[PDB]
Amino acid sequence: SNVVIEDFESSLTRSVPPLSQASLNIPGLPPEYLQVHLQESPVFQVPISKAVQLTTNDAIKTTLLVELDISNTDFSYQPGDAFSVICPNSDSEVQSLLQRLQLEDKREHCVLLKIKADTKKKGATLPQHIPAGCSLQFIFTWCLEIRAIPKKAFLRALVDYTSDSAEKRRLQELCSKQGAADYSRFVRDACACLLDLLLAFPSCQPPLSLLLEHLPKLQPRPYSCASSSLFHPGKLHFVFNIVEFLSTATTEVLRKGVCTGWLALLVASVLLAPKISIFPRTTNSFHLPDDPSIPIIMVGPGTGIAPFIGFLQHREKLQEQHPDGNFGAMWLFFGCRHKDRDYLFRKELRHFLKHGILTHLKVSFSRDAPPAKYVQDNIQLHGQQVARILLQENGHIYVCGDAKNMAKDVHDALVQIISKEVGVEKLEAMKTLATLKEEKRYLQDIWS
Repeated sequence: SNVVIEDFESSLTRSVPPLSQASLNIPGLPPEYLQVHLQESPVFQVPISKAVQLTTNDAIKTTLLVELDISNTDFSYQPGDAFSVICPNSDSEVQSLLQRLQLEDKREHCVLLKIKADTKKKGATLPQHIPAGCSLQFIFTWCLEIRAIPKKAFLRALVDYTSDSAEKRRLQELCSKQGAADYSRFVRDACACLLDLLLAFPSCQPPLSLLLEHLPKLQPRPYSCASSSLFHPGKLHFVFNIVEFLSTATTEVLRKGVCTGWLALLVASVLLAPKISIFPRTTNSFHLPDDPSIPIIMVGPGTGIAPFIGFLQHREKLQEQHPDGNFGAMWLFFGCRHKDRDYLFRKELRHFLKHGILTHLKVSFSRDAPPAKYVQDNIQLHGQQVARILLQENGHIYVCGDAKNMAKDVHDALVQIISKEVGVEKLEAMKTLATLKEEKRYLQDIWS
């Protein structure tokens, strides 16, 4: 059976009218500046000691808990801290890209970089994220975000290395004024990366120097500390969903995130310890109050629960040291899709409640058939207690998780709560929350 495409079908490689017949306003070509020669020749490395799948096998998103052994380091952390993980690109992706650039057989050559004597770029400097003299393999694996969506100026540069007339034309369309919609749809929304484009435009043969002028730094990914060193001394836990998304890939439907895809591969045999390189974030503010008598409210749907597991572990240990202490209330608003699939830490939370560490637990299930569906609905149902904690009892509220929408939804809920509870106008309520934030009693750790 043949792949047969009808005349009306547009795609990354094919426009339809009007764009296909349009006069193009094409951006100016970026001035090349890099000269490449291929020469033949406070970071902590910590083992992964444990990994646990927290979700059922049929959960739409797979959530993992990973334990790192920090015992042979001088690394320290407090609950709510974040740290950065240094991750590589997929070996298969790096191989495919080097193969496509006809560079696979030079993968062990050292990349020596200079500025071209004859460049028309002012202020041209060597990219700081490409270590001078490292192997091509090393640079593609560890230094370059090969997943990055090519900008219009990168597409513009690739026009000049594309020999097929229709393919060159399509790339002109994709970087032009007139091709804005097609770029947004077929490149940006589609999450297309360089390899995807080069496979889609087989006649595009760009030089390595051009890639190194456009591919950005491969950034480390931060994770939140999901444990207390009081509770698991010498260990550090973190929790993450494996990211999976639809892309331009022709032979694969879902692509995994760079860091979470790698972590999942690393821990397969632990689920000869695998090791990863991490480093602390110098500033961290998402912390328990110094005064343990102060009541707190934690709002952490899905994996946003992560730092709060660390807060609760910390308080368990603090309480063990000092029974009879004046310890403030601890409220958790947790949300997930299905009680029977992704109710993270269900047993541990039960433990915290049983022992009087967690004062109140309010869990919402957004996809179970019927009741509060999201954390914001449950917060509203307990508005009186929430208002009193924040406004009469000097309390703090913490909101963590991947959605910025979640953060806005929680915010708007609190606005409604303060208006109704104190009986002030929506505007005074909004300014109260802003003053709460200014005083560091309303804290956010938002992940996207």
